[PDB]
Amino acid sequence: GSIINETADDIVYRLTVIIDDRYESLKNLITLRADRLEMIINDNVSTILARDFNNLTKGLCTINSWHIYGKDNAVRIGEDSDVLVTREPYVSCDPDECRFYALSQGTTIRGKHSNGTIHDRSQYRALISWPLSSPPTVYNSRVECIGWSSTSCHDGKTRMSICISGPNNNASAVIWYNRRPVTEINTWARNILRTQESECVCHNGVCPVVFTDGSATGPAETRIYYFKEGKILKWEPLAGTAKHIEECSCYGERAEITCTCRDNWQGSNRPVIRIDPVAMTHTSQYICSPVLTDNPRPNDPTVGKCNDPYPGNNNNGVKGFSYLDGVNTWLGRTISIASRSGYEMLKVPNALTDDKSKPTQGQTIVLNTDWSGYSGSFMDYWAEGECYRACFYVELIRGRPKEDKVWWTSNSIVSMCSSTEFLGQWDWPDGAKIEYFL
Amino acid sequence: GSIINETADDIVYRLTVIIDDRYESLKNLITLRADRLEMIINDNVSTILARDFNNLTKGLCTINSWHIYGKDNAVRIGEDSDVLVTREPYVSCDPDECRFYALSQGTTIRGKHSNGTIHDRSQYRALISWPLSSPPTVYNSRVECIGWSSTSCHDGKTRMSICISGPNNNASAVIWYNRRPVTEINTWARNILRTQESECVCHNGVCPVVFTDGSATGPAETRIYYFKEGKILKWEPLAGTAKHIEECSCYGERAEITCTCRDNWQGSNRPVIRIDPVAMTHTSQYICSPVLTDNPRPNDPTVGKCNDPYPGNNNNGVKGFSYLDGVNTWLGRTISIASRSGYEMLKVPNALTDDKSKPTQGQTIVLNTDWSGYSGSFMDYWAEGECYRACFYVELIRGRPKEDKVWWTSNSIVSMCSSTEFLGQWDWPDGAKIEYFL
Amino acid sequence: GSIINETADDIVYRLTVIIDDRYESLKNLITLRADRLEMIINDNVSTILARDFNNLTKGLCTINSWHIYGKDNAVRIGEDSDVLVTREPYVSCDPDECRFYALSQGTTIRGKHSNGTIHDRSQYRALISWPLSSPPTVYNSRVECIGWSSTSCHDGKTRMSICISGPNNNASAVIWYNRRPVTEINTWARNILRTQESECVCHNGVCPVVFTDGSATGPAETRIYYFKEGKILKWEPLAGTAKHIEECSCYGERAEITCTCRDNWQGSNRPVIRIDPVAMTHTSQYICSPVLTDNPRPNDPTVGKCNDPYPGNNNNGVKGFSYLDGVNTWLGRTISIASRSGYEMLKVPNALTDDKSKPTQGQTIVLNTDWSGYSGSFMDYWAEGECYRACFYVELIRGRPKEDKVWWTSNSIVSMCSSTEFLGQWDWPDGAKIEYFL
Amino acid sequence: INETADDIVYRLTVIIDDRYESLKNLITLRADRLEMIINDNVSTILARDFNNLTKGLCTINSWHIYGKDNAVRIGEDSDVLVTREPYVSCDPDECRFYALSQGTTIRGKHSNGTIHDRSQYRALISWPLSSPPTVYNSRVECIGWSSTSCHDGKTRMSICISGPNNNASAVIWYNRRPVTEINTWARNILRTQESECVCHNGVCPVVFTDGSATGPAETRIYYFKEGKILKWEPLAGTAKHIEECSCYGERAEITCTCRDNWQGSNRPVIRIDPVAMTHTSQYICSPVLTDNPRPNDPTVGKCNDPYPGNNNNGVKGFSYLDGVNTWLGRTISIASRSGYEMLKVPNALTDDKSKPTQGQTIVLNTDWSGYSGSFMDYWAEGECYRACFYVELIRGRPKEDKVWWTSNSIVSMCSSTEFLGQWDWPDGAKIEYFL
Ligand SMILES: *[C@@H]1O[C@H](CO)[C@@H](O[C@@H]2O[C@H](CO)[C@@H](O[C@@H]3O[C@H](CO[C@H]4O[C@H](CO[C@H]5O[C@H](CO)[C@@H](O)[C@H](O)[C@@H]5O)[C@@H](O)[C@H](O[C@H]5O[C@H](CO)[C@@H](O)[C@H](O)[C@@H]5O)[C@@H]4O)[C@@H](O)[C@H](O[C@H]4O[C@H](CO)[C@@H](O)[C@H](O)[C@@H]4O[C@H]4O[C@H](CO)[C@@H](O)[C@H](O)[C@@H]4O[C@H]4O[C@H](CO)[C@@H](O)[C@H](O)[C@@H]4O)[C@@H]3O)[C@H](O)[C@H]2NC(C)=O)[C@H](O)[C@H]1NC(C)=O
Ligand SMILES: *[C@@H]1O[C@H](CO)[C@@H](O[C@@H]2O[C@H](CO)[C@@H](O[C@@H]3O[C@H](CO[C@H]4O[C@H](CO[C@H]5O[C@H](CO)[C@@H](O)[C@H](O)[C@@H]5O)[C@@H](O)[C@H](O[C@H]5O[C@H](CO)[C@@H](O)[C@H](O)[C@@H]5O)[C@@H]4O)[C@@H](O)[C@H](O[C@H]4O[C@H](CO)[C@@H](O)[C@H](O)[C@@H]4O[C@H]4O[C@H](CO)[C@@H](O)[C@H](O)[C@@H]4O[C@H]4O[C@H](CO)[C@@H](O)[C@H](O)[C@@H]4O)[C@@H]3O)[C@H](O)[C@H]2NC(C)=O)[C@H](O)[C@H]1NC(C)=O
Ligand SMILES: *[C@@H]1O[C@H](CO)[C@@H](O[C@@H]2O[C@H](CO)[C@@H](O)[C@H](O)[C@H]2NC(C)=O)[C@H](O)[C@H]1NC(C)=O
Ligand SMILES: *[C@@H]1O[C@H](CO)[C@@H](O)[C@H](O)[C@H]1NC(C)=O
Ligand SMILES: *[C@@H]1O[C@H](CO)[C@@H](O)[C@H](O)[C@H]1NC(C)=O
Ligand SMILES: *[C@@H]1O[C@H](CO)[C@@H](O)[C@H](O)[C@H]1NC(C)=O
Ligand SMILES: *[C@@H]1O[C@H](CO)[C@@H](O)[C@H](O)[C@H]1NC(C)=O
Repeated sequence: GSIINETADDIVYRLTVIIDDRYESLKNLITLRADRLEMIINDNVSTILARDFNNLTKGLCTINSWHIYGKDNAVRIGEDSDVLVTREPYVSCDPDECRFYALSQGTTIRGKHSNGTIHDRSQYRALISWPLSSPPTVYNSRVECIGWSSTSCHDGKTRMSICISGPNNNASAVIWYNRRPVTEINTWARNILRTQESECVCHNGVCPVVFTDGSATGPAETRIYYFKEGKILKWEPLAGTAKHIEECSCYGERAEITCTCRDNWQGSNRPVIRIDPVAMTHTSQYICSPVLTDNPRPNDPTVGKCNDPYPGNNNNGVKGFSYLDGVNTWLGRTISIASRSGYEMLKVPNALTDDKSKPTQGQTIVLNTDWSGYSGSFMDYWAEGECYRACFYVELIRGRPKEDKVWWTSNSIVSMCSSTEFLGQWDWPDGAKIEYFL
Repeated sequence: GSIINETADDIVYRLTVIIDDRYESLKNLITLRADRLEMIINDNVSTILARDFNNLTKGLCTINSWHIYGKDNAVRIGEDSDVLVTREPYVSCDPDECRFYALSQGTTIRGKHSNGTIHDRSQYRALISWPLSSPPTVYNSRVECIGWSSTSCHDGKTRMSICISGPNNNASAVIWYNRRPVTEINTWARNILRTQESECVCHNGVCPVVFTDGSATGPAETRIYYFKEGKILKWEPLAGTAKHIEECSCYGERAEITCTCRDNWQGSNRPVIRIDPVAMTHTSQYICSPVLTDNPRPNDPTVGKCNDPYPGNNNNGVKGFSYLDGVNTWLGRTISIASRSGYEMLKVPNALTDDKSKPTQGQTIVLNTDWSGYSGSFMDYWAEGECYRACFYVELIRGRPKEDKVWWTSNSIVSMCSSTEFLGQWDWPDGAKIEYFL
Repeated sequence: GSIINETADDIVYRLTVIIDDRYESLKNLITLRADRLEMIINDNVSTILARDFNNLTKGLCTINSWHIYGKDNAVRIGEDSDVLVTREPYVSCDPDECRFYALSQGTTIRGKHSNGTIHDRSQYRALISWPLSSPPTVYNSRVECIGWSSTSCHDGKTRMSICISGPNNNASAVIWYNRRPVTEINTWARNILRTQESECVCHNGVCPVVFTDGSATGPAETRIYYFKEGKILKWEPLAGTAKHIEECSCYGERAEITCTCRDNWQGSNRPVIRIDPVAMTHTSQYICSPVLTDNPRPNDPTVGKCNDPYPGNNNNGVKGFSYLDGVNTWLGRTISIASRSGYEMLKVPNALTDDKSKPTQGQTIVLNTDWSGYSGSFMDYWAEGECYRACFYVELIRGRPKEDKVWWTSNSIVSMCSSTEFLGQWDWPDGAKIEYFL
Repeated sequence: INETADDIVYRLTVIIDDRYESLKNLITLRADRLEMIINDNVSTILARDFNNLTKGLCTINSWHIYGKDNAVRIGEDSDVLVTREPYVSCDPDECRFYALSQGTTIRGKHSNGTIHDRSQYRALISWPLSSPPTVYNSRVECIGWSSTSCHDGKTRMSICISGPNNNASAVIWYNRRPVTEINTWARNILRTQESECVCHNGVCPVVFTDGSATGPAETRIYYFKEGKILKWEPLAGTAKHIEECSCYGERAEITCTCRDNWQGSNRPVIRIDPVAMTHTSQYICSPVLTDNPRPNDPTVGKCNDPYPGNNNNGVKGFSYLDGVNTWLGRTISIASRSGYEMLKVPNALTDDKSKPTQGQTIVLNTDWSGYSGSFMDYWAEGECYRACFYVELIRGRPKEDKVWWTSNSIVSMCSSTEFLGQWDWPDGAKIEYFL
């Protein structure tokens, strides 16, 4: 109703939206910068801290040949050195180190007490680990726990070891997490509770393990306890078509835990355990491949068996392993179908599934003239790269019953990892002259 | 008045309004993020530092059996390895590590100096500790202190070690804390200053310790010292009904320390110093039970003495322990009454307070055809869970006096912890074969 | 518009401008301090670890005298103690620590399996590091990797080890990065694949290694592989006017790596490999100087040869080294022109480039009446200062073939670094008396 | 309006300035705050400073046991190294025994003839308190037959003189890396402390001699820091001859107790201000003579010249020289290296007629002693530095000649504020057992 009063409503409104935008610009920008810093700190502060469980994300690498990881020469050195009488060993890793493991027998090899160390079980045996390619010396070995029946594995945070000790009929296991005990299972069938004698594998903190309690030469009760933080999460009686289970050797990839055991009853074809470390579920069967990997065994047939035991040889065998990855599939055996000597790695594609598969390639590890034993799986789960480098060890057993002109029984170790190249093979024996030992 | 000069006034007023208004909304905001950024920065920096004093917040776990914990097989290994001569062993945990302790006699077992290692006090002895279930060796054994009587514990922040050294009549204690010497305490009765010979116990930095200076059998001058940071907060003469005290085996539940000690003056019924480390006070009595846990000892009566001494066998004893916790009460003793051999643990509800209390459970540890020795209390005040798993070591004695064919005395160690399960029992001998040393 | 329009209009304007100048002045500030922080934050965060690839950014320190650094006296301790039988040693530094390295023979000097350690290659040899100046004991010596020829270097981030193993006709290199295998490489001329047997040298992540495969008595196939993070970036075949290459000893001045090798065919002067590690290329020749530094060799002439072997001595030589840095050029060689005997250093201004060059200074390390052997070079790449300190080692072989008294071959180690002052000189014999070994 | 408009633009400007100003200031004064804060809190994540001797001695009313190896005893059946000239140095986290290695075990045939001092096969080693010097525990710092080693609170300085009599050098190490190297200045067994040195705000004085064991010689005080020669002095004061100093710090002063090898049988004494980097010398005045061999104690001793008796001989020893809190150490015998003892001698350094007012037997006169030297754990908790020392127990030769070697073991004590009862601390080797 007059300019003198509408220009005043004009000078105000025209200066508001200025203020109102500038403020909005300052307002929102102070927000974004302060939201920037709050996230910076948080991350940089998270990063000052650490660790998580490991997940079986990657798959195996292509196996074209095997290369040498480690060797302890144990027996050689401790003809003149305080080196522990062990047997039944295996390799395992932690985020930032891999170490040997074995069941110490309580004496040094020269020690007199090393007499009669061929007995598997007593109050003097103990899961110890020690630095890769060092011996089980008196001064360098770390006792992980007491007894004569072990497994161990890291879950990505810390490690879990399980020792079984006791008389034949009254045995327990203790599950150490983070180096303290947590759980003790008691024998259920009271006839030599036993387990893996090689590393276990964990997906997101779940580490299953395979026990057997019962006849070594008949039906037994095997169980697939799933472990997290040493506590028991669940157990399943064994199911599937494996008819006996002993001394499994295990690996994992693409969130599946495949274990490759010994049939000590009628088997000469190895049983196999498939495990889902999430559902906490398992199936089982035997390697199909006609190519018999136990020990002793009949001679390779043309065609084998998937869901029954390969007959011929009963009440015996050796701990062995495989990597069953389709065609990238390699199996491991003694060379002999009689005794514990020689070792090879056979590419036998589709071994798990194909009851007529045969070898396309190989590599000798030990000649069929030098002595050997047990052998199992592991991988550097914390290695770099995009694939899991398949690796195995083999136990080279000197002493009774084979070279019985010494009174002891101990061993040494050889371990190897996959190569994607095709490498010249050597052979790898214990290296010790038994006669030096008299 | 005008409506120009007065309109000016107006346009400035109205604009002034929102300018302040936008000033303060922007004001208030920096303030807010500033304060919000300052809150994260020190919440974050806090997490990066600090570590606190252990408080005995927990009661004890149900004891239903005992699982093997540690073993060293020392005498077995030391038959052919640089293992130290020792005796008076025990265990004590840190926040990050359980270890074995002993009095070293500054010689290896196969060492000529092993000769006359039966003696108890010498210029050459010392408190060593080592990785659990290793043997005490020259190369891995850490000396905490020089002396011939010892205790150690961890305040939850650092560790205290007490050693005593000297001629019977001139002994003095040195108190180490953080690995450095702190307090010294001279003999008061001029006759062998002594202490627990097994690990002490802490609550809020207060670590009590039972001390003794006088006759092996008289009256003696036992005192309770209340330490913290290796410094003396207080000490008090011994009160209560205890005729005599030595070598207490302590342990901590819900803000209270119970030490079962050794009675030489008459003891086959042990005394029990009970301490409160907040009030800083104690109270001694006896175990009422007719299950006499001292050696040598009379056979067992049907009813025993509740707070006096029943002679029986007289003037000699043995170090030793129990766990006193109503129905969940456990005490151990050598099988034998003659001598330091065999060891059992026995479940005796309310044994301290009931003079007719009888055994309701057992677990042989060492049979009565192998040797044993001193025996003791410790716990991992650091594990996780709702309660403390009771643990004890048993000392396993070889050489003099009971095996005189040899010129020396050493020992191994064994230790069990409790279990919530009824685990089957094994025995646990040292292993050693004397004839191998001859 | 009108008269009042153009007045209000000029109140909006003058007040917009002002507000804007203030908005910009405020925006600009809030921005800056936001930026100030993050930057400060990131930096001050980053300081809470870090680790960059090493860069050869310094020349050599002026060498006026050599001074002592390490010695293990290994053999002397070994007389009575579990030391390992070894040879082919070296020294190499991590950013925080420098270790002696060598190849175990899988046995102790006092062990019976020292019988026959004259042999260069078996299934029982391992690369090893251990504490600088202490001895290669079973207990302190950590296997880097498994092989019978090797090398090792650290990029300032982590460390690369390379072990070659297998039969003569089928050997295989494993490359280790940060303590796990990265890559293998099969033999190419199938004649004892072999490499440096002293440390390698990184520049900004590229660590070149020189390998040989083929004749040792005639003309061979030699390659310079270039590793980063244990992965192969490239491999150049040998080039320029060197004719045979063995046992190269390298160092790094300003972004060059100069490696002095050994002509084991017709060579009695030493080949040289100047590598450009950025362009990942090389070039090669012999040292021009008449001061021949092979072994065995001819007496020295007035004039040597820049570009062919010096003839006169055939199918043999020694590992050794030089530092060629202009007038700051020093050489090492045995004093015996016939045998692995004694060791001296001679300053020879421009040894490499002027075939008339003689000594203008010297120093003795091992008198001629003391055995020596393989020499090699290293520098602690991570010392504070303006230049690198040239260091070297002299393996000192004992036993066969030169002392058949014993059945065995081993070594001890001495090692000097350079000094800008002219210091007195001492002799650094092995130390051992073989008599004792008899 | 053509002036009234000005006034409106003008007035709201001032108000916006008043507002902009306020904002700019609070922002500034709030960002700073956070720049400080973080930077401060960030330094709390990092670490160590140079040690200053800011404290005084504790009151010695007796000495308590600290550590003991049992080296000869254990190393009867154990791969223990032959040593001698031991000592003890603390780092801010551990106290380690140090000695001179001889490059063989004690049952190695190689011990034959290890009596000798200087040989290519010697290094300064070190190992963990009360443990013995073993093959697999003994880490090495440098190489040579003469040494001193001390931490400035940031890190360690080991030192080793190697070489022939007439051409020796000292290589000084800083943080485990050779930094400097010095050469003989009178080419005659260049040598130093044989015990631990002592730092103050990272200057670390070391005492050296090069010259005659048997006459006027060239003794020098080098002033170190991070392994560098800031300065060096020649001897001053009234000490006619210095060897084998045993040094200790308190209240920003380093005090050393050395050995006159030439004519003295009272111990000479270097006092060093580490800051002004300047010193003097004299002798302990006390007629409680302290060296060995030594003449029988007189009534009065000498302050500023050697006490006559026994030329051309000595043993390395130490003392705490702190007014009425002075305590002298010495062998019991005047003749050999046997028994060892502590005596309280109010004002030994200044009072030329001071005699005991108390004392403690460390080692019986029927047992071997040897070298002894001052150390102190400058990184203890408290308001005072606990006076500590070690004694070398020499077994073997020359006094025990039915073996062929010369090893030692260690004993070490620290001061107490209590009057603690006493014991004796022998090596414990039974010589017979070797034969
Ligand atoms: C696999 O391993 C498992 C797990 O361990 C094995 O099972 C274990 O077997 C052992 C060995 O027997 C058991 O330890 C024994 O414990 C018993 C206590 O249990 C009994 O008593 C309880 C109730 O007592 C009351 O009974 C009634 C009313 O209830 C009444 O009449 C009376 O008032 C009394 O108070 C019962 O709860 C218990 O029954 C349960 O447990 C049974 C298993 O034992 C089971 O079978 C039942 O079905 C039921 O579930 C049972 O009846 C102790 O008797 C015994 O301890 C004594 O004996 C040992 C060995 O001889 C000796 O070393 C001990 O010192 C002790 O005896 C001394 O003290 C007494 C008091 O002073 C005295 O009376 C004795 O004469 C003796 O004195 C002598 O010795 C000492 C020193 O040596 C000397 O001072 C004296 O002067 C004199 O010389 C055992 O400790 C475990 O409990 C048991 N574990 C479990 C969970 O079952 C299993 O067998 C294994 N399988 C294989 C294949 O091996
Ligand atoms: C305390 O310790 C200190 C520090 O170590 C001791 O001092 C050190 O002691 C040693 C011994 O002297 C010295 O090393 C020797 O140095 C000589 C070279 O130095 C001399 O020559 C320099 C160059 O002069 C010549 O060339 C130019 C012309 O181009 C010109 O200068 C002149 O015309 C002349 O022609 C001189 O600058 C230098 O003089 C300076 O130094 C003197 C001190 O060194 C000083 O007195 C002077 O005043 C001046 O300041 C000096 O004269 C090295 O060449 C010599 O090495 C040769 O000799 C031995 C054999 O015993 C052997 O180790 C070497 O292999 C070498 O001999 C062979 O090489 C030649 C080339 O092929 C050949 O010609 C020889 O015939 C011989 O070849 C034969 O023998 C070898 C051996 O195996 C065999 O393989 C062949 O096949 C063939 O059979 C020494 O390395 C240090 O330099 C010196 N250090 C310092 C800093 O002083 C001190 O003594 C100690 N104190 C005591 C008393 O203990
Ligand atoms: C040494 O020099 C090279 C470049 O000549 C550096 O390589 C760089 O690595 C850092 C990693 O963050 C980055 O700046 C670049 O990715 C690389 N090259 C550049 C500068 O473009 C190497 O890191 C240098 N190292 C040191 C410690 O000086
Ligand atoms: C801090 O975090 C930011 C964003 O998450 C990132 O750019 C940077 O890597 C971190 N700075 C470090 C690790 O210093
Ligand atoms: C840092 O602080 C914020 C707020 O105080 C908190 O929510 C966050 O969890 C902290 N970061 C870590 C990694 O603990
Ligand atoms: C943080 O980085 C800033 C960037 O200028 C610098 O002043 C300082 O060195 C660092 N402060 C701390 C205490 O780390
Ligand atoms: C860093 O945070 C601490 C801990 O609350 C505080 O006391 C201190 O004042 C902060 N820094 C500064 C110098 O303000």
